[PDB]
Amino acid sequence: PMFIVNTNVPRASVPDGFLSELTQQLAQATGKPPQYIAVHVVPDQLMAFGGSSEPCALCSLHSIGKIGGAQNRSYSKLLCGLLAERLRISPDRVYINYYDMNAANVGWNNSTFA
Amino acid sequence: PMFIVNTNVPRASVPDGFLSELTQQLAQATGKPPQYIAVHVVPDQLMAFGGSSEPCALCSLHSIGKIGGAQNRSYSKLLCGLLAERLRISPDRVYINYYDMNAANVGWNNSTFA
Amino acid sequence: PMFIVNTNVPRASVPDGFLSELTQQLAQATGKPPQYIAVHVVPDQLMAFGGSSEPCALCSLHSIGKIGGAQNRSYSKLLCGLLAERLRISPDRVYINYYDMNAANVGWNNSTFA
Ligand SMILES: Cn1ccc2ccc(-c3cn(-c4ccc(O)c(F)c4)nn3)nc2c1=O
Ligand SMILES: Cn1ccc2ccc(-c3cn(-c4ccc(O)c(F)c4)nn3)nc2c1=O
Repeated sequence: PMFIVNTNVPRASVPDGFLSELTQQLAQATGKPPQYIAVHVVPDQLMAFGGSSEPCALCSLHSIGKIGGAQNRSYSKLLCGLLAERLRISPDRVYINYYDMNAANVGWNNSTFA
Repeated sequence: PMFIVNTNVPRASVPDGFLSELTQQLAQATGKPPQYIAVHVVPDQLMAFGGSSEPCALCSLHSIGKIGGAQNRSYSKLLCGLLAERLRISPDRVYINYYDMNAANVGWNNSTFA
Repeated sequence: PMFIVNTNVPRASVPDGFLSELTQQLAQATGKPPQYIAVHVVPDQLMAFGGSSEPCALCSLHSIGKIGGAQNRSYSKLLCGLLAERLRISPDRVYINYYDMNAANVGWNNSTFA
């Protein structure tokens, strides 16, 4: 899986260990080994949510499977929770796009997973 | 909705009011309250368009509904106009990926919209 | 088409002719005209792959057609090889998401490609 967060929160407010915690929590949440989890945190972004420049985040989670109605609610509770607690971002200022990728459409190690 | 602009135009050339202008214009274009519009502008990018490093933009608009053949042609005109006037980017150097997102694949406020 | 690379490799390790090389190689690989190929490289990113902060990349290729099982494996070999030779990133630490976009969902110069 691959989780990306873009945020206007400054780099110095991202706690040490944040990418490790995300790796670990997403491994548990998706059922995928942590070896397969990629994480990407982009701070200091020029962005707005509802025309306000208060802290916000735009995120995506791509996974081959493990995407759906109930699961995405669960990911959103987990991920909004972490962004609120570690980055101090209110949950109603977070968007997360979920993508169920077909294995044939995911390249890795000179090939694809199909 | 979620609107993102990646561009090689330097940060100093992005006007301070561009995010708010995009928010308002997108709110009218989509018929959605401004509070739910998120906008993200990423300047100083290392990019090329047609092999040229003249100013260009790679963009995306995510939305639950309000996406489709005719609406997207309308959006391209609105967004090329804004990018051309505010960022001085030629409209034939602008790409916009449109995404019609399922409500169950959009997380917000600890849940999804489904 | 549109090709993006996000990587933790430093800005200084990106060869000067890298954008041009990606443009030329993707034209050959997809058969699309080079005038319509956009490339985007984002270095110095805070990211982890498999819990590790060794060099990695998260990439995407959007195209109207020319996306499929066999082609994606060919693209992966081409692009992973380019990232290994030019950015010294191991292919086993690269993900590439492929997107077959509908022509009506790709905006360009005040319209779409539909
Ligand atoms: C009339 N009305 C009222 C409230 C509302 C509240 C929210 C939305 C809404 C939010 N998205 C959205 C945001 C980010 C994304 O990344 C994404 F894919 C989709 N699309 N629609 N729409 C409405 C709406 O249309
Ligand atoms: C023969 N011929 C002629 C003109 C042309 C003109 C344009 C394209 C074209 C553009 N995309 C594209 C760009 C950005 C995206 O973000 C995306 F999703 C898709 N894919 N194909 N193709 C052709 C083409 O194939």
